[PDB]
Amino acid sequence: YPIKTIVVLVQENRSFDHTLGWFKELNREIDGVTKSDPKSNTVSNSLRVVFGDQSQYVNPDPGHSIQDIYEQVFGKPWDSGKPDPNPGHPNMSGFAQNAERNKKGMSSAVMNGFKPNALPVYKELVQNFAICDRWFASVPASTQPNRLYVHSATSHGATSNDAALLLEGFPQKTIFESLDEAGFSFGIYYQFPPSTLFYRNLRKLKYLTHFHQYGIQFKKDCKEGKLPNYVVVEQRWFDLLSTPANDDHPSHDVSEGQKLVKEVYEALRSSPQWNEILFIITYDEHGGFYDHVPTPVDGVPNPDGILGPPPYNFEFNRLGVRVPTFFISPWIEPGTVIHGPNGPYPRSQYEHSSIPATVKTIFKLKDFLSKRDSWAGTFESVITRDSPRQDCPETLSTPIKLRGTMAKENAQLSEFQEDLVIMAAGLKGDYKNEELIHKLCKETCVADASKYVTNAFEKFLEESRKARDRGCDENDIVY
Amino acid sequence: YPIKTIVVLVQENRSFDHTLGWFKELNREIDGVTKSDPKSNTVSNSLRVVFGDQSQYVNPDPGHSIQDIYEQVFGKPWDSGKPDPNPGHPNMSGFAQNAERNKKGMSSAVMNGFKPNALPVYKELVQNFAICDRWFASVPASTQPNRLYVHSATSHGATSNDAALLLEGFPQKTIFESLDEAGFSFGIYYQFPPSTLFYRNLRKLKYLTHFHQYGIQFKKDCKEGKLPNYVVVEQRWFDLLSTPANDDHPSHDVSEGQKLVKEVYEALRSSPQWNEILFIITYDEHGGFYDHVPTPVDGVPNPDGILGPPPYNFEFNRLGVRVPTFFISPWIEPGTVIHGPNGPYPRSQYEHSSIPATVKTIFKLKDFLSKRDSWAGTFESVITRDSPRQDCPETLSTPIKLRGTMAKENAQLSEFQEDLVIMAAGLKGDYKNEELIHKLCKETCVADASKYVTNAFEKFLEESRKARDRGCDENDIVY
Ligand SMILES: [Ca+2]
Ligand SMILES: [Ca+2]
Repeated sequence: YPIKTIVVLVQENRSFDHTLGWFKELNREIDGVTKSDPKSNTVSNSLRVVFGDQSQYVNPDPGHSIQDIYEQVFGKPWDSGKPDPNPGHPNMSGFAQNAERNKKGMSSAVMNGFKPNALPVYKELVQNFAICDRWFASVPASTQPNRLYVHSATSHGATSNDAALLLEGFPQKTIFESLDEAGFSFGIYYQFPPSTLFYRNLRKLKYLTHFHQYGIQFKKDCKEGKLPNYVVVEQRWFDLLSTPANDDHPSHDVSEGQKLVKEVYEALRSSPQWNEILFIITYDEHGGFYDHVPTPVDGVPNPDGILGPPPYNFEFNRLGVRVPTFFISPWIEPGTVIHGPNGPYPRSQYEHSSIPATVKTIFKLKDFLSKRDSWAGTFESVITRDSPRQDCPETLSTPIKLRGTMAKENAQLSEFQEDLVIMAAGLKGDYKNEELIHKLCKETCVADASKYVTNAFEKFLEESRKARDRGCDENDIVY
Repeated sequence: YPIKTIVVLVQENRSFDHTLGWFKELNREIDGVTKSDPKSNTVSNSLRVVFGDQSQYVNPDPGHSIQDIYEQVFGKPWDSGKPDPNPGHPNMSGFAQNAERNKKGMSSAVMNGFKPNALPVYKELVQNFAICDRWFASVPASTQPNRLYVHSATSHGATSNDAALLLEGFPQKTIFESLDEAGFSFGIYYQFPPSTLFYRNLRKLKYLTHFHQYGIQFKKDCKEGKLPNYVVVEQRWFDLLSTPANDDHPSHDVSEGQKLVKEVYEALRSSPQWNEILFIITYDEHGGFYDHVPTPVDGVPNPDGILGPPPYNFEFNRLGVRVPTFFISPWIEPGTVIHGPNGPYPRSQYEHSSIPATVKTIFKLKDFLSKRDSWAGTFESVITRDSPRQDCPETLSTPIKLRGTMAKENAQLSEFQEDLVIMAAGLKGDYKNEELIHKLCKETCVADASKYVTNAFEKFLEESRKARDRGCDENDIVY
């Protein structure tokens, strides 16, 4: 098997239709959207909102909590006094209604997708490599549970961005540990204190050495062919005037995400390891933007038997919304579209747990991590060529600035930013300082919060390095 | 949509570079040629033949059979004992070598293009309307397969000018039938017994009424604004001293083709239907003249699953050579250059099948004819204006006649002329007559053969008229 290096990049809050649905103009096999027979949702006197291609580079932030996504997929709001966790008929009819409930007029942005030319990096990559148009988010919930699934095939009961749980760190076994036990290498290249540190086990001294600053190490390791077997690229989630976020989370400029993907792809393409690389791009969840494919509700297993917190008490028996997923490798036929899986079970689906599962399949790891990656589809069959393609694009099209626009910066911390701030302050003991934590979470600007997070993270790394130099046990966490 | 009338003219045997490559002087956006960084081919001690701009109005006849074009595109001769049908990436390095193989010294004419001033009509048109510099002939083969593709999106396995197959008529469904089934009108205006009667279905009594003599009917229907929805103009392929061929087929005077295009354009421009007209000019294939753009060999589908005849057993998995293609309409911006398509598939290309595919797209016909037009790019997006131009040229530059030159006329029948003679003789039963068909094909002058063809075709039309007057069924063919 030719794949010895697997790269993973997880962007933020975009549905498959919203991002790639108008790419059906460029490949009829893509389960996207059309203008002649368009998709639509109804807002309730009653209005029909048709799915169009007028998405802008800066968008409002639709609802993407478990309750919002419940309304989006089932077409009726959640009612904690009349809890209906398994209504049965996911018709994807509530996106516009939930959008209007969250913010008047937002159903326009929720029911819009991008023109392919507005995402030229994605245009070239889709036309030259592979995508999956049946890849669902692991959880019909927010950011962090899905991100936990990406590298652990579970969220350990989490259905929200509970900052206390993330500060404590999630204790489940990760794919990094499976790889390390099987004798394989891994590395996390971060542009900012990364979300993978929400895994408790990655905070051990033996695994902190696998973290490397992006910019110092990434392009270097690409150039000299020293990339590990499993490389994770983590980006910037704080949106500052001095440094824009590049994670595609709404209100952030998606052109910055295009630039990030361009840079990563071009670094991997010129690497001596290009002929042994499989590069996977996905989105943690759909961000509340519309998609027409009903979320699977049948035969979806709970990964570990842990239920979600009240009032929802989520059983993890239904998947999230379709997200854009890209497979990039010289061993892939250009223009390939992967649909649903063939096994390992009749109700198997492609989802975030497909990444550990497939990793387990490619490196012949002993065990699955949970019931989810044991049940999820594996996409190793996307590697079909007898020899690697030699005329893959070396440089991708440049994202171009719009004329006469103005840069943006959020006033209040987003949930991701607040999660990182609360983790930083729990490491520093400022969390037990009640008024300091309230000031940090509610009364500091985003630039100050980013500085606080970077300072706390650098301090934690300093302490871990000193502990490792003292001869402390490999397996200990510094705090 | 403003286009209600589509007019089509197909000239003979010119490559894009040979005809319009020096037009890059007039529009830098054209993927043509230059003198500072010129194209070249090698002839084997080795010689370098540089592409120049010294084409004359009368040229030798380069090789344009499937084997000749194989050598031209792949840079090595075909070998029926060592058949290598898919050798890989075409480098377009064999034009001069194949030219010298066919006739000593012919690489000069093959490696030459026209000065723009030598084609004034085209010049004006190119600067006042649109061209496509990524429009490939449907087949890397001779005349008739490509012409079959023009109006049917397939050649039904044909890769040669097999006169028996053309006499029998090709039975595939045509764009004419698609239009007639949807209630749309069509008309074929012929200056000579036309090549569209190589389609068997057009020989039915119900469709023979759609054929009109050009001199009688074309300018009349243009003036009275009674042009049907789909208009095909067919010209003269016999080159007589008393009546020159105007199809631009080599050894014929290209100035006559310029005159023909001028006449057709002026008849359409002064028509009341000018504001609803889209006029397409193309060439059936490249004639063996040089071009630098590699022929697409990836993702090209066989239209109907039929293989070419031995020894080549062509799979129809690679396209022919770039040809000049003009889009003319008051709704088109002047000086426009169309490149490759955007869909419907990642490896889609512009080719002759783009004409039916676009027709189906403009008139909203139910079905494509084959996999080719289902896959070919469509160019309805060339119609961009909000209102039709009013200052389009009313008359085009006159083509000048060089002083001191003499007229030309071939001795032996060309393959096109022999095809028409054999069709005429098969209709009359003269093909049964061995000695008489040998006499007609090898022993009669071109004027006598032209008269024979016209007589046979007029008597065929006479018998069809008599049959229709008997009350014969609409769908029958007279023989
Ligand atoms: Ca998210
Ligand atoms: Ca020809």
